[PDB]
Amino acid sequence: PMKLLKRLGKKIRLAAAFK
Repeated sequence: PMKLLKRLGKKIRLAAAFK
């Protein structure tokens, strides 16, 4: 589901921006 992919992507991109 797209709405869940937002929640998934948020953690992924946050970790991406982290470093």
